[PDB]
Amino acid sequence: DPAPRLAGPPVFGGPGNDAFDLAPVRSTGREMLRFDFPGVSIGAAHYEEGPTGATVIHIPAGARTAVDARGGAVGLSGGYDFNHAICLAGGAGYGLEAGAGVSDALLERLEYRTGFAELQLVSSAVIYDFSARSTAVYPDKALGRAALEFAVPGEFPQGRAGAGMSASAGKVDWDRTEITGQGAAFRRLGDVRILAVVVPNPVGVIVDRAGTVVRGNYDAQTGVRRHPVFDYQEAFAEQVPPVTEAGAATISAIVTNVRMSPVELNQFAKQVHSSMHRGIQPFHTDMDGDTLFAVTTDEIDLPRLSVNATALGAIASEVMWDAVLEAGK
Amino acid sequence: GIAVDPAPRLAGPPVFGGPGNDAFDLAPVRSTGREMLRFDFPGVSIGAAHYEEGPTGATVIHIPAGARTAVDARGGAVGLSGGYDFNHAICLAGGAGYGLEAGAGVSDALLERLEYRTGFAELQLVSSAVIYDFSARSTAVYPDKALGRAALEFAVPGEFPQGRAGAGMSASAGKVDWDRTEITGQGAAFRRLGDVRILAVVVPNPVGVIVDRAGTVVRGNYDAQTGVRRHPVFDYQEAFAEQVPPVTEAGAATISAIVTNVRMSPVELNQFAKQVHSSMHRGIQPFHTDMDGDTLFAVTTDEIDLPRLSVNATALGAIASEVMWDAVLEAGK
Ligand code: NA
Ligand code: NA
Ligand code: NA
Repeated sequence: DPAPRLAGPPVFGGPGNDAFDLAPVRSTGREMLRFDFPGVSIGAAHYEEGPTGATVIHIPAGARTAVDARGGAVGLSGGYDFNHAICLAGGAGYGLEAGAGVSDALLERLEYRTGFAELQLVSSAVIYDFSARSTAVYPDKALGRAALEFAVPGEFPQGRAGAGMSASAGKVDWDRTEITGQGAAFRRLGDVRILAVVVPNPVGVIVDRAGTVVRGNYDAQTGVRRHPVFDYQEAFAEQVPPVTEAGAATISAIVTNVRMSPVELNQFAKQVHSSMHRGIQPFHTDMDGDTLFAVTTDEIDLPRLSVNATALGAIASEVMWDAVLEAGK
Repeated sequence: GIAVDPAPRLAGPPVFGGPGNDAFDLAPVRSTGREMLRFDFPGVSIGAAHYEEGPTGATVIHIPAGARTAVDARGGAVGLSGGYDFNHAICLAGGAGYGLEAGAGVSDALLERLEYRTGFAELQLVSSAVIYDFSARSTAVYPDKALGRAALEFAVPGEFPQGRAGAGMSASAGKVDWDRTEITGQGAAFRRLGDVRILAVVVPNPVGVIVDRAGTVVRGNYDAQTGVRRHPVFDYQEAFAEQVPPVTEAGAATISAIVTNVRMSPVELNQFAKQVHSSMHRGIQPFHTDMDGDTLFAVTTDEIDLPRLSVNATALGAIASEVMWDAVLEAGK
């Protein structure tokens, strides 16, 4: 095990946002991760009517960011090299609207100042979560605003919370797809802080450090999860078309306090994002919209090629794997 | 054959401390601009809406079939949402990053039109790009969901409102010194050659100036003390010669689309996009600077085949480059 969480087949023709007086709910998930990271707040809100949600990482001072987008199905807004917030949401491309709610709320907080240096920058990424439920409800401006309003320092709701409400893994065949969640992990090493946040909605499965498939591609007929490569290789061996459902992505953030140059931060982002092919397999496929944000608060100076980015990247890769395993738990 | 008005239209300094959207009962206005371009391209509609209280607006290109797209983004200040390789609409808007919300209004309206079908193949894909237009007016009003929805609702086949209309309402050029910045507009141009159709749409909000085919600066960097415009390079070279810091204001971009009916592979379409986008350094100078958020969408409706390197993309790119220069001059007229 763990116990199966099959998504089950969606019921088509379900209601959308116009059918409801949508009430934002503060997401608490299955448990709260507590950590110490001054200047970073996290909020998560959902609509039970979906169920679908949004998770917002708010860094009020603004933070330098690198964006690494992979796959054929990325859903991204802004992708800025400097952000006051990162907004992760369900609802496919429709859920990018949640980031507009964050942006608008930040503008209002700044008393509608619009000097170029005062622009409030929100980058948003989405997962397609419509197959995992029987409604067309999407995260909207009101839900992004709610997630920001619910944001507090040093807390993250694990599991079915915010953007993770209806995330799912293992999409060779929808009959074997399982609900994941969102996950976070945190490490402090001296003054160095690393926070990983992930919403895995992959076509692939979640894999632990022993190589065990722990979430996704669960066959009710056998009681066992299978690495998708075994399904693909048997399709090719039998000379029949392989199958896989569209509507997949993993959207993620690494937040650190270590000062990194733009080149270091971008190389760091690419290394950490590639590392996730250990815990999610396959990963970075044409079916996926994989988007990682690497964010630094530029607080700590560590003592032409960067050993510091490489070493920090290796550690952050482990924090991110732990976050993926929390999402699949 | 575009007769650009020599008369200055300096933006002037803003009055700031201006209020935001909810301070107003905002009614979308259908933008008519100074003149309507009429063109024959079935399957392509354009809508333009503005708020007088900005003034600011959005321009939406609606292609209900969906169309293969290449995005070419240059500079350090791009404001882009979606950037999809297949789009049902392109939304160009003011309001800097806040104006990307207009595209959410278009997306939501299209989802409602599809009766909330959400199959992956049924997703309604809208790519949005923005200009910073807050220095050209006082209010913090931005294109919002309602304005994007209005622009989509106002979309008319085969028409485009030239000038101060939609996203072009508060576009401006020539930002070495804001005292010399002039209002531009939005512009479009269209050519048919045999069965080939090319539509260019542009919203030039550049740090640079608009330049005609004779090399004359026709919009931006107008010095009211001398009654003439000149190329920004004169300002930059004088700064370096005097050993003082150069100056240039932030908040600049040119956002554009080239729509054609010629079938092109993804590789051809991306190469075509890069060629046409680079070509715009002829009509906008400087261009593709770190101060700019330049974003071009190259869209094909994949209707006609022309009879490893693409002569067709190169030839079509050369002609589209001229259509785009005409569109830039319509914006500056
Ligand atoms: Na200001
Ligand atoms: Na459907
Ligand atoms: Na077509």
